[PDB]
Amino acid sequence: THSLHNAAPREALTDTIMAAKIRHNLTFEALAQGTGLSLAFVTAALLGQHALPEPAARTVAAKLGLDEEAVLLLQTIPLRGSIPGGVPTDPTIYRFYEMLQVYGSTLKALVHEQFGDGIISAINFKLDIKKVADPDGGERAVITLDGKYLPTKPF
Amino acid sequence: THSLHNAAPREALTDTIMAAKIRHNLTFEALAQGTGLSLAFVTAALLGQHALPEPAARTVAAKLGLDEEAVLLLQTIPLRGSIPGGVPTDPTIYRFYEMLQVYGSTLKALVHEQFGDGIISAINFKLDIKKVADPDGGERAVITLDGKYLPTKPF
Amino acid sequence: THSLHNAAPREALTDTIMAAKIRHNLTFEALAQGTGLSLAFVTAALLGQHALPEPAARTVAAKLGLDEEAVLLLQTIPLRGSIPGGVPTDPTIYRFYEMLQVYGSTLKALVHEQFGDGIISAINFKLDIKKVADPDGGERAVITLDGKYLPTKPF
Amino acid sequence: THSLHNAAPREALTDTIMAAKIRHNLTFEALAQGTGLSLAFVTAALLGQHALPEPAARTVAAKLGLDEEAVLLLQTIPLRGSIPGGVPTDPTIYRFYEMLQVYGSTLKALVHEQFGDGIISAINFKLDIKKVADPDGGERAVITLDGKYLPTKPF
Amino acid sequence: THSLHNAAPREALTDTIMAAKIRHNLTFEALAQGTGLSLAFVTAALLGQHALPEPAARTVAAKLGLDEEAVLLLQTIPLRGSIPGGVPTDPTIYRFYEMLQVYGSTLKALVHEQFGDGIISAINFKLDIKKVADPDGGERAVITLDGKYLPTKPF
Amino acid sequence: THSLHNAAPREALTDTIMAAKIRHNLTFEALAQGTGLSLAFVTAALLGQHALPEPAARTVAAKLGLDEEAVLLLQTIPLRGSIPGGVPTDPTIYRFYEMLQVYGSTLKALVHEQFGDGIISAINFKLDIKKVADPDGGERAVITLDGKYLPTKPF
Amino acid sequence: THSLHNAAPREALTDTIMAAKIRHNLTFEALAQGTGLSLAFVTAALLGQHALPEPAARTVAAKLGLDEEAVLLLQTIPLRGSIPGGVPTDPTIYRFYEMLQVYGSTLKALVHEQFGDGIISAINFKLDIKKVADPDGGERAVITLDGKYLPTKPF
Amino acid sequence: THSLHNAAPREALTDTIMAAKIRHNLTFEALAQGTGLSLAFVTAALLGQHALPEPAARTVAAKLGLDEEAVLLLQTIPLRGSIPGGVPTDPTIYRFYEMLQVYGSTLKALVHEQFGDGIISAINFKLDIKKVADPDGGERAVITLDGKYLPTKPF
Amino acid sequence: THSLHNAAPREALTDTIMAAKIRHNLTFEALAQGTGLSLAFVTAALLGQHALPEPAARTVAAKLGLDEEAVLLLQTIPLRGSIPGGVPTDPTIYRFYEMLQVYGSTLKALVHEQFGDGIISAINFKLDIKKVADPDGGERAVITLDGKYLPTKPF
Amino acid sequence: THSLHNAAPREALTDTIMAAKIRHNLTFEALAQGTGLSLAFVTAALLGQHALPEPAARTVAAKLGLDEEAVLLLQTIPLRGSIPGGVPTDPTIYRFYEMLQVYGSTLKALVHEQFGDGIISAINFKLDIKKVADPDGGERAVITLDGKYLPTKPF
Ligand SMILES: [Cl-]
Ligand SMILES: [Cl-]
Ligand SMILES: [Cl-]
Ligand SMILES: [Cl-]
Ligand SMILES: [Cl-]
Ligand SMILES: [Cl-]
Ligand SMILES: [Cl-]
Ligand SMILES: [Cl-]
Ligand SMILES: [Cl-]
Ligand SMILES: [Cl-]
Repeated sequence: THSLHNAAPREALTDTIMAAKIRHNLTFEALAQGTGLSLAFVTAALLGQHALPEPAARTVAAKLGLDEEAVLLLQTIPLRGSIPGGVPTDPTIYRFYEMLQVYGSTLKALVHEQFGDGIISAINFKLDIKKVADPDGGERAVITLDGKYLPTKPF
Repeated sequence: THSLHNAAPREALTDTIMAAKIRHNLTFEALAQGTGLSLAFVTAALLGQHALPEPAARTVAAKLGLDEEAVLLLQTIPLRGSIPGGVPTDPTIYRFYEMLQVYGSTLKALVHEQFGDGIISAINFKLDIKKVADPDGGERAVITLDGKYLPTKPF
Repeated sequence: THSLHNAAPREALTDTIMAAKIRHNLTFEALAQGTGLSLAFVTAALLGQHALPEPAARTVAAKLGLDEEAVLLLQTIPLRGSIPGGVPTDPTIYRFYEMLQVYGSTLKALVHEQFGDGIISAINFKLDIKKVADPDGGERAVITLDGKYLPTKPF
Repeated sequence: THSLHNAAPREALTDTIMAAKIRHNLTFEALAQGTGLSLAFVTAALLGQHALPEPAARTVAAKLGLDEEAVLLLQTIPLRGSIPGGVPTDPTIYRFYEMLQVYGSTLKALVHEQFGDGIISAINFKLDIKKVADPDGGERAVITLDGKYLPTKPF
Repeated sequence: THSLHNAAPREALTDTIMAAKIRHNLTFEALAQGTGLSLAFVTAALLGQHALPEPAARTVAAKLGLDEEAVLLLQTIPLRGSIPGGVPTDPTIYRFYEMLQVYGSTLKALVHEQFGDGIISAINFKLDIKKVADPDGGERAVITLDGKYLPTKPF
Repeated sequence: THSLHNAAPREALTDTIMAAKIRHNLTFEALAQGTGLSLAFVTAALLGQHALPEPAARTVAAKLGLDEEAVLLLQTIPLRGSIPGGVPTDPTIYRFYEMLQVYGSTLKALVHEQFGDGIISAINFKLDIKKVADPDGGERAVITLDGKYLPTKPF
Repeated sequence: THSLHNAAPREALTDTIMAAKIRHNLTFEALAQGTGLSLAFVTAALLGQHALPEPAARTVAAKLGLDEEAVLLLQTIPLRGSIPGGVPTDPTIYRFYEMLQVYGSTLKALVHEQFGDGIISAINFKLDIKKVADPDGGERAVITLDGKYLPTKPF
Repeated sequence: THSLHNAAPREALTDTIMAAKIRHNLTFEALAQGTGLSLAFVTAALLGQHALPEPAARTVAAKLGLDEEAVLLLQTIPLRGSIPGGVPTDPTIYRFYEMLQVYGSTLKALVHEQFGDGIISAINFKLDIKKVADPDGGERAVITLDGKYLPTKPF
Repeated sequence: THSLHNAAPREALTDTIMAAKIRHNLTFEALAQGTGLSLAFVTAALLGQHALPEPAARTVAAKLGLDEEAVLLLQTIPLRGSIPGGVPTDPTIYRFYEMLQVYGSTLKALVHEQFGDGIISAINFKLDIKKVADPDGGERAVITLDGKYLPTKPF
Repeated sequence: THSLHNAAPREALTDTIMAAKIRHNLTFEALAQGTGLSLAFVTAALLGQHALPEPAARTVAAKLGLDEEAVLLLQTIPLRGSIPGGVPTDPTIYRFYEMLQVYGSTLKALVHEQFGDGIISAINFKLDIKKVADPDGGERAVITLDGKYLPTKPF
């Protein structure tokens, strides 16, 4: 399928997609329903980080009232990267960067202990966010990272 | 409780802990047994990212045959940061950084939609790594991030 | 609530809000009057770092004569970050950066001493600037940082 | 008075001071008693960010059992800078950096409105940390920045 | 007085001021003449680094034929910073950066010796450049930095 | 003359010179006295930024009691650079960096207006710091930069 | 198997391995012989980028005459990353960086055209360098990258 | 032949080439047919990294229906560099960067042993991507780097 | 003469000059004839790095058919810097950067040995590139750097 | 021939060779005499940037009275890079960095005009420095860069 070499074309669509989302007062849950795909995937595709299959591109473009160029651009493989500069300053995103700072060594250590030499894939990967109640009062986020284990074996 | 201003004292302890861990053929699962704490927490403390309560610090130092200077240093608040330079190069750790790069915009968007203005905490936070079988043959990692939702409320 | 993925929409609004503020010869204290919120909060929201509740958004848009697009953008959750590049060059802002450079270690030491292992929140946080007279002649600024203590508790 | 051109001599002194503090189980509040100086100043001086007058240098060296070369090194004007790289990774220190990221524009705007063109000094400056109770249960930190206003006037 | 939150408005004004300056074949000496202010101040203000009082702002705007948004923009407190990126590449500007690279240690050492612990202010500051003859034939620049000494006193 | 290829040899010499300076309780004015050279030059040479002529090198080395290596190292051409990282964090040095940030564009403009296309030299350069009294009470520093104008002429 | 959290221990082993290799006048061809593994793998392991299985670890340590702390370190999973700073300066290594700079966009474009959305793995990956004769007189290197195609499929 | 000083003119041409490529649903293999050049070269030229000879430039411009300015721009030598910032974030491109990070030291060591002191050229260089089947199911990419060995010989 | 504070005005002129150069099939050798200046100087001036004498500015703009706003801009002293970011990615430019990396220490050593303490000027400087035949077949570039020696003499 | 993976071994050798050169009061001209190689090559090799053939290594080790470890280390292929950080701060080296900043674009333009698409090699490269008198008094350096033209030819 067709791929994009830079991020500028998908950044403009995301600014157009978000404009329609705010003006029509739509949610990402509403946009992803009837597409057959997960919430995290469809939202990422709208933010220019994934390619939508052709039916989902038409389903989302109908809800937002998007052009036919918008349906074509939503199906293209993007140049991924959502944090300009690599390190964010926005507090909501930074907390996930901070988690990586404290538990980065720990994740590597436990992956090599429980799985072995290799990586936990970010491509053969599924992401899910779930809202749960805190037994001590309040709400909690339970973000799940599901990656296939790729071993590094000697050659 | 006592805090450390630099990371050098805990880096020396971590290099001593790792040397003992290899010579005694110990696992992080074996070091965490009988401490009452989760694997991710105890491992992070050994890697210089957390302070262990005095009972847990004494259990791991006994298994590793460490001095009493090791149990006291294990109980001090460290200067956190496990990734030198913020951005990793090691493939095992980098994959988690890549997850942040693609789904950073997606995580913020869905947190503000499902929770509202605020953050998902990295302090009121739990980490878990679980090994599961992949239906297509092979293994998968199910990393769970459980953080408290802290709202941004007007003042 | 609706969230913004980039800063460009709120940076344009800030230029429009500030242009109206100068043209109406208004102060941030006058714009903050009758909103129920603190001066530091409303000013930050006008500069694109916070979301205003709708009654406060309508009071400021009425004083400045802004359209209904402006009240909607003022209520959206922004992508926070007011210093482009993280490190300021403007002397007024840098002095606050310099305070962090000298007393950064000192703040951590005393936070861990008086409170314990954890953080002083920047989300459960209040800011106040007060003008007081200097006894050697002149005036002084008394900026107050009021943050909730979040402990790091083992898991 | 004598100044140091690099930070290495004072970093070694701080590492010995912290070692003595941990082994004898002393407090920064205990170390600052009988010096006549504030907690924030003496703590910064022990962390290599300020020069102590000789009575304070001798009082702290007696409590920690330091040699005469430590009393002399505590009195020299240091090369200030406590956060290596300018941007911290430790969560406790970062929260103060995050405050600067959100309210940096706000602090400058309100300084120019309440005071005028100029700066709030970091040299004619006092710092204070106070522990207070949160009405929702728990504790809060009340950090105070007290700086002299220096105006920028035409010449 | 009114302050600006970003540098973009003053960068555009500087581009118009410089364009008008070339077309009218005027000097910074001619533009600053009859304003009562020093050459370094008015030139810095025209380059977006200072606020002009309205009598000075109108005399310079009349000479260049600037619009009425420019006279108001010339009177606002800007977001200071004239070297994009902090370190210049242009040889004329770099030479002053290089002077700092070699004599930075010397300036700190001699200020603490001749004045004491503290700084030489950059806000309570006057700048002047004077052309003088070189005894071996040719010209020399005599740049004068006149800053108030602010001491660092214990608190 | 003999040159040094790295900065490590002169960085070690500077630390010994500064330690010796404190133990003899000498000032940079006392060390430069009877050398025939200016205070700023001799101070810079001791701080590893300049080469001393042998008569001056012996006069200063006798006062500090330096080895015979220091006498040769003081006469060798060093690898210049006194601010590690290019941008200082120490407040005393930064104020001079801030002067460069505000008046960098202004200095280039006035150099090209009063002198023409070219630079103000940092090699054919003289530096002097003088203490003067402030009519508003207090003291002031009058730092003078005297550089020869090198024109850029077509080739 | 045991993994390392930092690179410092393997860099010391690598310099000792290289010291022994030069001192004993050994080749990388000889060190990889009798291990059953490819030249590219064993050489990478000696440079701290891979873990050797114990039979290979003893054959290489016997040829260099290394202790038992070396065979244990040679079998540990390292913290990978051979170019300090990410970008090399040595011309031999840089030429490979330049290949990435020119053909980076082309590799992404052709991978998405010939394979589809996804990546070419660097973990399920083999490297080979082969010397072949250049028909224009001279020699050529034929470096082969053999990576598994991992698709990004919707979830 | 004509050279370009910046990448913007070729970046716009690449944006037009890609837009036309999507609308006619053409492949890079289809664009390269009948030009006599390799797939990797022609794709690189369209992505702004190479100059096309006039016959190839016209065959590709006819297929996309481009004007004569596009055929002239396709023949100019560009300012090479396809990864903005040197280090990519897109997963597909980063995998090749990671290959460089792990085997960079290995490539240099083995190049000096098998070839000698010198480089493997990135200019006298050919690139090829080949799709082959993975015996354990799936597909694999076989990217081949063919560079001339240039020795560094004394002068 | 008139100076520019930013590079943006001259970057647009360079883009127009290059477009006219390509459209008229002109060379830098043809543009530099009849100005009396060297090829390297005029070419640099067209690329925004030098100010052209007023007669030369008219001839080059006449040859390219540019308006007079361009020759007026061609006579302005620019903000120099032709490599955005300091380090190039284009291979042709990088090779000259690589020369600096290998022989930078060597140039300083030999300059201080043959000339003495000081610099080789980049302002009192001439550049020439000459095409010569390689005795072993092929062509060679002989770039000549002619800089005045400026001594560092004590003051 | 043996290659080095890091620069530390050659940095130590360079410090001993330079010490011996001063202690024997020798010049780089004297050390290069009787080696058959050019001044720039032998000087670069002593500064850790080139490998000397063993006859040249033995004449230089004999003149400086070095052990056998020096003769072996001078013949090893180093990890090249003489400017730590890529960008120098020492004025003598920076002037050559500044030359590249101004004339970088000009060199690429004239190389593509006089030679064509390709590079001027830094491996098939000669460096020479010659001292000439300035006609109006003073001395000049005439640095000559002699690089082979390597064309980029389509494949
Ligand atoms: Cl992956
Ligand atoms: Cl948090
Ligand atoms: Cl927080
Ligand atoms: Cl201040
Ligand atoms: Cl100041
Ligand atoms: Cl100079
Ligand atoms: Cl992979
Ligand atoms: Cl090459
Ligand atoms: Cl110069
Ligand atoms: Cl080359």
